Amino acid sequence: RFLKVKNWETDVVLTDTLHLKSTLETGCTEHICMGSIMLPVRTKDQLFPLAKEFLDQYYSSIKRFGSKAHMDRLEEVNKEIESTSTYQLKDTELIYGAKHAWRNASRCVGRIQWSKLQVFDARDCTTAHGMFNYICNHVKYATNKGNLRSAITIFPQRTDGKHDFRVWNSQLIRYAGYKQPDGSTLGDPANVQFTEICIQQGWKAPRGRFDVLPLLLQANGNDPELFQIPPELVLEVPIRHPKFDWFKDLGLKWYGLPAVSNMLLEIGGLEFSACPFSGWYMGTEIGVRNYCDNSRYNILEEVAKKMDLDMRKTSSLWKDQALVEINIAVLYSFQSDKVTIVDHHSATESFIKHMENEYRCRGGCPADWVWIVPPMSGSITPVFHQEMLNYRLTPSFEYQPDPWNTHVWK
Amino acid sequence: RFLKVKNWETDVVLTDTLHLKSTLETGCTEHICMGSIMLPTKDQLFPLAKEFLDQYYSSIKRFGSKAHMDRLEEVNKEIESTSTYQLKDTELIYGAKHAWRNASRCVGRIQWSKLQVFDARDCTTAHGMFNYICNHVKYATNKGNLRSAITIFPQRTDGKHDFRVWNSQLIRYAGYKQPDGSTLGDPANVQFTEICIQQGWKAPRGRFDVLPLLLQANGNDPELFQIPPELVLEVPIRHPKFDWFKDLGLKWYGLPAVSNMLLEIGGLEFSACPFSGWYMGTEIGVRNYCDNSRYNILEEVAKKMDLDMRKTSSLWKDQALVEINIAVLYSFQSDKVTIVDHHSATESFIKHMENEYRCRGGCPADWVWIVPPMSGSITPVFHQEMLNYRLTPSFEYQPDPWNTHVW
Ligand code: HEM
Ligand code: HEM
Ligand SMILES: Cc1cc(N)nc(C[C@H]2CNC[C@H]2NCCNCCc2cccc(F)c2)c1
Ligand SMILES: Cc1cc(N)nc(C[C@H]2CNC[C@H]2NCCNCCc2cccc(F)c2)c1
Ligand SMILES: C[C@H](O)[C@H](O)[C@H]1CNc2nc(N)[nH]c(=O)c2N1
Ligand SMILES: C[C@H](O)[C@H](O)[C@H]1CNc2nc(N)[nH]c(=O)c2N1
Ligand SMILES: [Zn+2]
Repeated sequence: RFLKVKNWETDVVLTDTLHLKSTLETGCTEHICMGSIMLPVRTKDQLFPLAKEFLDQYYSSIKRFGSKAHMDRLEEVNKEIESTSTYQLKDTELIYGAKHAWRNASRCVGRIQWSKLQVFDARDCTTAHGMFNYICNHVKYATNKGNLRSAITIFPQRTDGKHDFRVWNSQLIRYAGYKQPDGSTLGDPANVQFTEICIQQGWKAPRGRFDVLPLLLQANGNDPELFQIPPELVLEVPIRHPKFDWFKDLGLKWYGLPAVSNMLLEIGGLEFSACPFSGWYMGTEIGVRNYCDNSRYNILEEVAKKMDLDMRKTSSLWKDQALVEINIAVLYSFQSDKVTIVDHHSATESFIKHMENEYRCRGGCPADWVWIVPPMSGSITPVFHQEMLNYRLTPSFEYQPDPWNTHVWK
Repeated sequence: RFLKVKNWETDVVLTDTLHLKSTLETGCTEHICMGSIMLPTKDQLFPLAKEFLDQYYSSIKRFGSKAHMDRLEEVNKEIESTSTYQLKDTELIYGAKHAWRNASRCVGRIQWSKLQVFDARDCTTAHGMFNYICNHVKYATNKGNLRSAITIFPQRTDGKHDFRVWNSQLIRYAGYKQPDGSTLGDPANVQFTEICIQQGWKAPRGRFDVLPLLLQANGNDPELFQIPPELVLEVPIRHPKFDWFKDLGLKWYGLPAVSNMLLEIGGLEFSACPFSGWYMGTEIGVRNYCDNSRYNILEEVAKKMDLDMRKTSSLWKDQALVEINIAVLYSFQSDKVTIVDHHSATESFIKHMENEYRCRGGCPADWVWIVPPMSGSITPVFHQEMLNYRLTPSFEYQPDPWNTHVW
């Protein structure tokens, strides 16, 4: 069954056959669409089918489907599962798996880049100190002094779910949030709870507006351990504006490297609960969301005040005006310091080219419109006008509950 | 089976129960979300009629009363012999308001209960339709203090005798392809403009020509009519800060009046049912003015602001976009023509959702449509989870009648 998607700005119509490979469920029904909902131990039984599907895909991509090496590997994986209850991926299969999880990520606008991903195999890691070393090396490699490179570090897979490797941070680099007795927050309000956990575990908090959080790292189901990323490894960009000299005096900065560390990577039925990955920012992530969300740094008031915009009525669009200038400054700052960044026009335009290419050569590109359309200037980016089909392919990155909720303390 | 909806900015969680009353299908499956797709008999009528009548009588808090039953019999008597039935004035007004209440793509529904309904079911001709329409346009315009209205023509019978307004809105601007290869006026209306030419319209060939009405009664051939110019309130577009902005020659009409949809009440089909409210500013400044396939003015506007257009990363498009939208709001405000900005409209919609969850158990809403096309995340609806489902009574799209109608 073929499904059509239309771009309403160009009249380009595309045909999706890839959705027929989708197994996992969307949350939607014939009777209800959950498209705007944020979040809508395996048996040996279910594991070999999942292994088989994955390996069939892998061997098909390398043009060896049904070859002797394909049949033998299926055989070897079967036996390993029966004998040991799990299995180990080859290096080739891990790299392939990790790239495909990225390629399959519906909510990622940056996927044109999917095949250029540096994979760090951390499956020989045994301790939190070992994790910290792996992570520092990833941070250094990915940073590359501002010429950002995409990377993922993959720690050992789940076994019985009692011995998980977890990075407790949501991102490798994030700023502390501090809830004051007067109810105000200092620093990043999104990180209050995790900051509290870090302090509880013995972190001495500087209590500033931009304190880089420590890593809290869980190896082998053990209680997690604190580590401070070497600050010389943390590339930051102070934010200034090309025409507005007063912008610098707001005291804003951001870190160059976006590195998600709380997701779970599924490949051939196996579960890698610690698999931090990083790319580079789209400007709006910092300038719209991090700075301007009401529940985040919330700087709109202060910026419009300094711009002397009319703030007595929403209809002056003082908010929209400030929002643009803040985003201009973010991009100008990164560019000036030669730290890789992409504006939302360029990033969305390249996504459309990617998407079309994926249709022509793969039969589809699952894409989540709610997430792909940037959070400012939506309809002047070409994605707004693009019909998209959202469905779930494996390999995949999934959310997982925060470990402080599930972890059994020793 | 009962569903939670969360607002990620306020941590407010609402529980949706209304969705269990939904009948019609979304286009989604357990395998595939189609949330971003624009368009995804006697035995038949009576369930639909009963279902509707049941909700109507429950709403006037007289459910299971004899008057409720009495109505249920009489409808059933009528379907059995005429193969259709007629709505009472009360049922019609209620159905219309509820089709608005149920429109999951409308941010403006806080207003749903203040809708003036004009019953035009006694209309028989296109001239009749024209008169009803001019009266709607004038009542709704109200010299700039816009009021919500709907005019309802007779219902489908055998579907060979449909009433249709061929225009997509009562008021739109014409579109002309030129020898140049460029487009003059509204590119969205090129085809429809040609259809007007084809039937005798004399076109001024300007950027801003108000289209004529093309009205079909009783499934007869449609006829041309010019809305009296003095009934079409238009706003010239100027900037509170940029004196040069007037030289772009921009204007828009005050009355958004959707005229191509189909109103479904109790299984009955009202193929002509033009309705109108007032604009949210972004509809004009962002979509009408800035869509590449529309008036597409960003290039000119940026040139006049003397912004650096050498690279996307100066955000020159975004800068100009704010300005254009500031100009639309200022112009409507200075002329006292009702308009709402996207901050105010989305704030009011959040308050409306909260009301609907509280007093009705839910509110169907299409995030893709509800979130404005600029500054998405600085409006509160961006952070609001919404459940999308199809309730009846309902407004639906229907195929353009020229593809359908036989001459
Ligand atoms: C190369 C530059 C990249 C850019 C510009 C980019 C861009 C983005 C953006 C803007 C989002 C939405 C995030 C948000 O609004 O919270 C996103 C989500 C996502 N990206 Fe990418 N990305 C890049 C690289 C990568 C890499 C290397 C991976 C993994 C290998 C990845 C996987 C994902 C996933 C799984 C999501 C969804 C996250 C969630 O649901 O919270 N991206 N990306
Ligand atoms: C009173 C002020 C109103 C406001 C501010 C408003 C706002 C809007 C907006 C912004 C949209 C998105 C349209 C687009 O982006 O093309 C929309 C769609 C819609 N509105 Fe409302 N509206 C109002 C009155 C009404 C009334 C009176 C009705 C019906 C009686 C109505 C029914 C609808 C329907 C059915 C849609 C979906 C149209 C489509 O799918 O193309 N609106 N509205
Ligand atoms: C690898 C990469 C590159 C890039 N440019 N951008 C990214 C997303 C990161 C960075 N900027 C935002 C952050 N987003 C990742 C985490 N998102 C929270 C999702 C969430 C929240 C609550 C409930 C849910 F069900 C889901 C990753
Ligand atoms: C009543 C009212 C008030 C208001 N503010 N705004 C409105 C929507 C109107 C006006 N501004 C745009 C227009 N929207 C109605 C037409 N929308 C096109 C939808 C469409 C297109 C193509 C294929 C599809 F399947 C669907 C109505
Ligand atoms: C409720 C809504 O689904 C939620 O706020 C989503 C909307 N779109 C998004 N898109 C991106 N890229 N990132 C986000 O955090 C969100 N939030
Ligand atoms: C492809 C996508 O569904 C399409 O561009 C939609 C997106 N959201 C929209 N939202 C509104 N309010 N109006 C529109 O016309 C659209 N277009
Ligand atoms: Zn859906």
